[PDB]
Amino acid sequence: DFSHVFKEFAARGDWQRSLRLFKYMQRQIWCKPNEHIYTLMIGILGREGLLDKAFEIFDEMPSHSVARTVFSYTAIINAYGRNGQYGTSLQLLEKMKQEKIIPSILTYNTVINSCARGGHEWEGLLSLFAEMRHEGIQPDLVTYNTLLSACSSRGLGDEAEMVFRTMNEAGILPDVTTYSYLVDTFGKLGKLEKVSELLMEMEAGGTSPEVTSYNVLLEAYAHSGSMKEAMDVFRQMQTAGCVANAETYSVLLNLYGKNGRYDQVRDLFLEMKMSNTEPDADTYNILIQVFGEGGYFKEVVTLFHDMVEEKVEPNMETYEGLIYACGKG
Repeated sequence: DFSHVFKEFAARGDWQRSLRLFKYMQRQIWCKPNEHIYTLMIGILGREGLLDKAFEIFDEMPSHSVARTVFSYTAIINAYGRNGQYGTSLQLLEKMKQEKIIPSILTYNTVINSCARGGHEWEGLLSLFAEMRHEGIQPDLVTYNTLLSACSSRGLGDEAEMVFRTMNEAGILPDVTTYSYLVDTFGKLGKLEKVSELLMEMEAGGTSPEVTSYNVLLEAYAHSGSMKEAMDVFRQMQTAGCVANAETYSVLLNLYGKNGRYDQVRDLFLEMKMSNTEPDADTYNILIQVFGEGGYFKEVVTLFHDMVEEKVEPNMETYEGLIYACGKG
């Protein structure tokens, strides 16, 4: 009953009430707190930023005859890494290793994430991974995603290529997370052929490519300036069958608009209208502005008349573009 109350207080943010209840139960013989209650209190203190209170509660465990486990060390390492203290997490891991405490896969993943977030070199992450592998670590799906994101955070071109190839060459690849991380890594160094490769691996892996992943691929293709690759990514998103909003349609309009023909953009709008894509007022403002600069002052007026019935609240940009088209025509 005490653990459930502590979990409810942590989910509700009642750190003060939880600390008061813990301090009251510490003096009660019939309600002595166990290691689980201490870990819950430490987590509730760390979630609110009470590092000093959490450290005091962890230190008072030996005076209260409370057993210490790898869970407390992992929670401390995670709390240290959440503030960018990679050195503190490394020191805590070294102290746990010196204390004959066998680290787990979760602790190693948390240490790697803290080192990646704190700005540590890729050599340190590689050494930590080698030490974990030499200690018989257990790989996991979230652990694989974090290991793939590590080399991406490294920022090196070779590191990005290794992050992209770790899922492919090893034969074990996640559905969306690892593919998205590898695509984001390849985008920085430059994905000459990995842009379509990540989308193909995500699609033919056994699960349809997510709308978010296909939209990210289309945005990466548009950022590079490849109109053909963006059209291919849009066609792949449409063929995949995943529920996609008009974000890719707006991206295509911004790109077709760059071309200025805006015939592809017009098609994107018609495709959004037919496939019941989520209409966006920002996309309307963007498309209208591009169309207005091109001409179509009457088409802009018709679009405004249609949006009047569409019950879409306008904005500064939409009204400004409409009145600019009206003044120019």
